[PDB]
Amino acid sequence: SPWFGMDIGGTLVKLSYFEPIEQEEVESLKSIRKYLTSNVAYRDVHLELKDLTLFNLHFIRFPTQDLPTFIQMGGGAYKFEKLHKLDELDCLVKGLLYIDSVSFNGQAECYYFANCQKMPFNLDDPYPLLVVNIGSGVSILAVHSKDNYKRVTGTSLGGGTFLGLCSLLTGCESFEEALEMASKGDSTQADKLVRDIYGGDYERFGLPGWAVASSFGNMIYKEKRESVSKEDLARATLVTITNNIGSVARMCAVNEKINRVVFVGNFLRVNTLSMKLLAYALDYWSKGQLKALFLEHEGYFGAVGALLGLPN
Amino acid sequence: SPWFGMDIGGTLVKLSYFEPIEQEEVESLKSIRKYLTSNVAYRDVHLELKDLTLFNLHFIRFPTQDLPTFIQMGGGAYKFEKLHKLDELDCLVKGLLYIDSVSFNGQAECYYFANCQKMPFNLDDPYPLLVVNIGSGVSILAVHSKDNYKRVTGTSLGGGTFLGLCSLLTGCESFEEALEMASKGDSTQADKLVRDIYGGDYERFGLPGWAVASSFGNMIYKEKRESVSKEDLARATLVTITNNIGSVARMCAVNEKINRVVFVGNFLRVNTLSMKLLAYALDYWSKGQLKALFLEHEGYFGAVGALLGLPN
Repeated sequence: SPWFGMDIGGTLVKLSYFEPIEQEEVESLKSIRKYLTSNVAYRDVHLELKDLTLFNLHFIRFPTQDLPTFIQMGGGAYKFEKLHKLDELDCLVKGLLYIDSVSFNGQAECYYFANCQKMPFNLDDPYPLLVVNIGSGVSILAVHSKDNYKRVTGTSLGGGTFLGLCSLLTGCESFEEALEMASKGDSTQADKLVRDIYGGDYERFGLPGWAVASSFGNMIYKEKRESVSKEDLARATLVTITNNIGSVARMCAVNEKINRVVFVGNFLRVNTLSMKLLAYALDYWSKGQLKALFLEHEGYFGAVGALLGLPN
Repeated sequence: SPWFGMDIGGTLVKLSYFEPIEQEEVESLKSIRKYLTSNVAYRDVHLELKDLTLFNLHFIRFPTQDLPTFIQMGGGAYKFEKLHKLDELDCLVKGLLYIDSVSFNGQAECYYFANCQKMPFNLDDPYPLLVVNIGSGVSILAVHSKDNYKRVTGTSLGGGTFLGLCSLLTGCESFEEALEMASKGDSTQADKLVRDIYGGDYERFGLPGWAVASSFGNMIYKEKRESVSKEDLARATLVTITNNIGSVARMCAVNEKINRVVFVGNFLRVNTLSMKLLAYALDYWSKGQLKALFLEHEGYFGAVGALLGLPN
């Protein structure tokens, strides 16, 4: 009766719970969940939604290893049996539409960066819609209605491609390590810009000097290979990923004739930096004809999408 | 009067010469060019073209440093002044059309891989045409006629991106080192395949298990990080590049409604392996609706494109 749905990845579980407005039972349940969370201590409450009717919504994440403890209290779930599975993407969609239709407590679930500061975007009649899911790789979904959507393409250069490389480039233990490393790096030391070839704008084919002519182009020169810092390659690594994703997304929006491109995925959660670089990139490839949109509950959509398949 | 046009890059010069059918002067010129080439000794003659009227064509390459010696006998030319420049791409186009219109001594200048072995392709009415130029980066040209064409997009992941990385991944001194390294590597040790997530085909969104889910996806696991050989990453590096290029090219062919996609660039010269991986990739993204085409004089087109701007 306490309604909920879990997003089970290979390292983490994302979960949404509906707190109805018995009382003692939920409380004691809440008390020992407080135990475990304060164990972990050695923004999830920011995204709580109140006074919403559903025929509160709380949002939490915790290691998959912590999950079996709750019994006494996607890709990951098949190996945790050690329930009925549901397609992450189907749950991503159903979940996404719901929250965006219900708003964020009278504020907007969808937003973008104006240029840069963040600003909202009414997305209440969202069809059609281009959803770019960035996990280890990227899958692009063209959504036409609540009951129709399909994966029209993808790229193998996603999150697993960035951390995968930076770990090889930097010895970085974790993702946020690479992020904050990237956050301090400068890509131009690694990549070759347009002006690195022509001295300036390639005006003939409408190319500015500041565009990236070659990812890691300057790393063919041992001179500059010794001269590049860990953080730059961390930075250099992420730039390429984002720029390529923006390019594919833009080409997709053109072919599928969709003007709204929202980015999601477990990859977008820890830092807004990932988000901004996509925003700059989609801006460049669509030449401003496309804005990038993002969601505040990015990461729990699968979780809630699982919540609404509940059988009664 | 001995007509010729040079392609001057930052490391090499590509040059085409028209041997008309005086005789002593060309001979002695030829003799001391034989000197220098036999100095270097410490397929260019295969591409010679004979009995062609032009209102023989010989094809040669040599280090830019060797060039000034000939006086007594693109990007690179501006720094060699130490003539009138001409846009490499304009010369690429003019050069390409010419040779493909004139055939290859009664054999085909254009070919593709049948599936894999190589087989020819009549390309005598080539408009429209998608030319994918892979240098340090990739520029895609949509050609509509001999006098009309424009760069419709590009990607920053080209040759400079591959050697750039492998050098950082492998300590490889040169390109052919990385190539033959790649030639011995296996990418699956680095990248995460579809089946690495679902155990098999993702049949729901029509995804086979053997597709690459994440470039270097398996390199987030230190286990597999120690377990990957230099050659695989060399291999792993090239796969991603080719697959991304095929994807962009395919999306471009769709939007520009061109069915013929030919690949060129200094990057395609040393090995057919680069070529085959593009052929497999364009095959996958267009689902066989597109074949990849290649040229036998790939690399001298700029050179000859410069030959036909000669003023008289």
